[PDB]
This record gives sequence, structure tokens and C-alpha cells, in this order.
Amino acid sequence: VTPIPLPKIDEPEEYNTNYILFWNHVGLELNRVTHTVGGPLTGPPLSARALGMLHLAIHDAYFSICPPTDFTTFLSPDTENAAYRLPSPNGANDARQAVAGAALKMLSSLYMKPVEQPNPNPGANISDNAYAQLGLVLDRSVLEAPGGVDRESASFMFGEDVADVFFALLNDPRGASQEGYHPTPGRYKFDDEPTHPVVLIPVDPNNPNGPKMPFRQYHAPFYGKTTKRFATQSEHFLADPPGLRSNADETAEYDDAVRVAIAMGGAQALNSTKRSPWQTAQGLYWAYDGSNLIGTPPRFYNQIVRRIAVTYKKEEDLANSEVNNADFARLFALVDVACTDAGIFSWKEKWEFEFWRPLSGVRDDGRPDHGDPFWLTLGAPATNTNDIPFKPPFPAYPSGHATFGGAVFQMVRRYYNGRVGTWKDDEPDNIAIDMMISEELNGVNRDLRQPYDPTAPIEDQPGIVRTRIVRHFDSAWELMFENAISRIFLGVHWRFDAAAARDILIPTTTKDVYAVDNNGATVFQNVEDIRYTTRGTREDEEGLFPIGGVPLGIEIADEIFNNGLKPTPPEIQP
Ligand code: VO4
Repeated sequence: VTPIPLPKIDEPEEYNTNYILFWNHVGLELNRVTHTVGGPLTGPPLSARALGMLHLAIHDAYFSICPPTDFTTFLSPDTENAAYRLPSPNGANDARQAVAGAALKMLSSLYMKPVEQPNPNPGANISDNAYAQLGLVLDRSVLEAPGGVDRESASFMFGEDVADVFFALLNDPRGASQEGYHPTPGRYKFDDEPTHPVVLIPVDPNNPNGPKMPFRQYHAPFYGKTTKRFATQSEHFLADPPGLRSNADETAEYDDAVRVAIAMGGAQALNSTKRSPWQTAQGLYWAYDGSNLIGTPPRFYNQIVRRIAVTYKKEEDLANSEVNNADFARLFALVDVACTDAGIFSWKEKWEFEFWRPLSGVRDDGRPDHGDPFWLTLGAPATNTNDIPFKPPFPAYPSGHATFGGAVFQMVRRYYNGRVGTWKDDEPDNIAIDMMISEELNGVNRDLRQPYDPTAPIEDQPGIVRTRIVRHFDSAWELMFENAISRIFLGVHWRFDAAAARDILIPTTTKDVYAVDNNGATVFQNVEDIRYTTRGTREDEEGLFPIGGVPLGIEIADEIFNNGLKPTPPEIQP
């Protein structure tokens, strides 16, 4: 089978000499490959779940062999419930091999063609080529693993046993099913986006050349409400979005959000677009909208965390240092589990409210002086394809990017506080990173002029190459903020999808109306001054709740961290 030529990753080759980072890398490679071939575990929420499961398995295998002192394994060897019972080592003491067995078994269980009968519905739409391409990745990873892989060792066998428990417990086979779901048209309501109202896909994935059939995608409408949570200790809720329920009277906020959406998120050439060239770059930088050779946001978030992990490591040797191994195993488990639960709660709230995307909101507004029936957004980029930009197939409120980012970066901030600097947990840190390149703007990936060719390196395919932009950031607080506002620049999210407008924008004397500069561009608050303090009401619940994705992710990370990475009590699972 012709292996797909993958473009080079911008990262020091030394990172992969550490076996914890190496297995994270294999996970990221499978993420970008399934999104290129249309294999299993695609989309933002399930792709995050895959990495959370990989890192829990790695975490409990490693720490069972090299017992920690500050915390314990996620699961326990002494639990009464067989489902949450961790296997015992019994003499196995090679952590490298135990981690290899756990990582390999988990990734194989997740990406293998379902031989266990359960294929219909759950994955009855994935070609054999997809499975074969992912298999090649798994096969060569065995040969590239630092220190090699000994499948015959007891430690390796133990790790496999560890992955089995986690796989049985947390795998959600029908997680992304949409069967039975249909939008309900109306003001503020999500429906198929007007530039991609229907797509034509093969009737048989094994014959991608016709016949095709009409398909309308609704991404994981039942997941958030039915799936098992990983480590959260309660259910998380957001305030009703402007225009709906208890906040249906918040019309000045809504109308101004419509204004900001047009100015900041329109197509490049529209006379109404006020976004600057730099802001367009900040918008594309954080995309990772499930594109060919790129994958989803959790992939990028891990790429950033690898850099942070290595930049702030306690010891200089990446290959043979149990201190570095332990630090990385713990960090990635915390970050990826937080990313998984953020995906769950952002999806639960997305489909609870079914709030429409800005493209439809602006076009269908209905008022002659507020909407633009012909507006076009910069959009989510269809990188490495000759397709046009699109609107992700799921509700707007809250933003998945914003929630993932709040969780991932608040976790990094809780983990490194007192080690890299000192700050109050709800205030800006000093976790700086440099030489950070996004694959959306690396001087290699591009917008093609003809269909993508999976047998040729991307460099040999005609298109407009994305400018290479090397960035430096001063804090994880900045990372969290830019990640969220990037979606406003693409025009795929409303301001309140990221956070309360009051917390991120500059106020004017007019309530709910914010500042714009000379060229009518929105002015944001300096990162150092931002505090996510504005909360709102819910019609069905008493109390004040966070507004938008960032504050939601932040609360998810704090809860998990504060409870020391402990399973969600079986009592409160759906
Ligand atoms: O991923 V959004 O939900 O920020 O499109």
C-alpha cells in the first residue's frame, strides 16, 4: 500500500528520544493521518478522547512500576469494582516496556478495523485504505521507539493489561452518532451552513469514484449528554447565550456581536472587513480544523505542550532520566484528560443550546440595517485541499477551541505554578515559549489548485503556500486568549462563544457596545489585564454561570487538578 508522505514536523529531533514524548508523537501522527484518510476518531471531541485514553494508560503503567509520592495512579489495584481495577505488576519492572505495551495496545484498540463484530453504524463508513494507512503508522512506530520494543517481556504484557482496562472502561464506540438528529429551523438556531448545505460522499468508501449520495453532517449531537466523563467531579454549565432563554432580553449585546462579527470575521476582500493582516494570521494560526495532514486542535495543543514540557524540564537528559519521564507522564495525563472532559462539556452545551453560527446569523438576521444576506466569512481553512473555507458542522456556543484551550492551558498553569514563576491561579503566568510554528502557517502546507494527491509529498503539489510565521508567546494566559479570539477573526464564532465580551473587549459609555479603532476594527483588552469574571444566568438553574468557552475550560481544569486526577464517581455518570 502506498504510504502517505507526511510533511516534516517543526520540532527538535531530540524530543523523541524520550519514550513518553515518543508515544505522544505516535498519537499525534495517528490524529493527522485519520483526518487525511477519513478513519476512526475524527472530529474535535473524539480526537481529544483518544489522547486522554492513551495518556491515562501510559500514566498508570509507568506509575505502577515507578510509584509516585505526591499522588497515586488514576485507577487502583485494590478497588472492589472490577471495571476500575488496575492490574498488578508482580515483578514486572521495566517502565519503558510497560509504557510501550500500554501505548501500543491502546492505540491499536482505537485505530484497528473492528474485528470484534461491532463495526456496523459505529464505523460502517471507513474504507479499508484508511485502516491500512493507520496500520503502517503503528507498525513503523514499533521500529522507531527509543530503546526498542520487546513484546515478549512481562513489563510489556503488563502495560497491555493496563490499556485493556482503560479501553473497556472509557471507549465510546458510538460517541459521534447523529442518527435521529435533525435541526429545528428558527431564529438563533443551528442548521446546515449556506456554503456547504449538503456534501456528496461515496455510497461505498471503498470506491471513492461514484456513485455519491447527499449527506448532511451534524457532529456528535448526543455525545456530551450520554458519554462517560473522565475526571470531572460534577457537571458543568454555562450561562444562556445572548438572545436565548433567561438572556433573550440581552439584545444590545447580540446586535453588537453581529456588528463585530462582520467587521472582524469577513472574507478578506469584502469592503466591510476591518481585520488587519496580523489578525488574519492569528486566526489561521490556531485553526487545525480537521484538515489533511494536519488533524484537529488537540493535536496542536499537544505540540505546544511538548515544547513547554521540554523547555521547563528539571534535567538536561531527555533519554535516560526518570525525573523527566515522570514529569512528562504526569503532565500529559493531566492535560489530555482535561482536554477530553472539555470536549465533553463544550459538546454538551453546544447541542443543548443549538446556537447558530455567525454566517447564518448575519445572513438570516432579517433586519435591513443589521444583517447582510450575502456575507461570507474568512472561515475555517480547508488546508491541503482545493475546497473552499467552511463553517464547522456543529453549534456555535460555546467554542470548542476556546474550551479546549482554557482547560489545556489552565492545567499547564496549575502544574507549573511555583516552578517557573509564581502567580495567583486566576492571574497571568510567565510560561514563555519561542520558536512556535503552527502547521497552518509553516511555509509548507498550502491551499491547492487541484485535489490533494495522497501519493505525493505536499511540496510537489501546486497551490498557494502558507506563509511561515515563527511566534513567541509570553505566557500560557496569552496562549489561552489568542487561541480563543482566533475564531472571531475567522468569523466562525461570536465573541461570547469565547468569553464574556465584558472580559475581553474595551468598553464605551454605551452598555454592551464596545470600542473600535480608526478603521472600525474591534479593540481587545491587553492580555495582562484580562480576568474572566463576568458570569450570567440560566433559565433552568439558579446561580450565576460562566459565559463562553475559556471560563468553562478553566473551571474544568481546576476541578480535575484540585481533585488530583481521580475518576468521575460512577454515581454521577449519565
Ligand atoms: O471549534 V469552534 O467550536 O471554536 O468552531
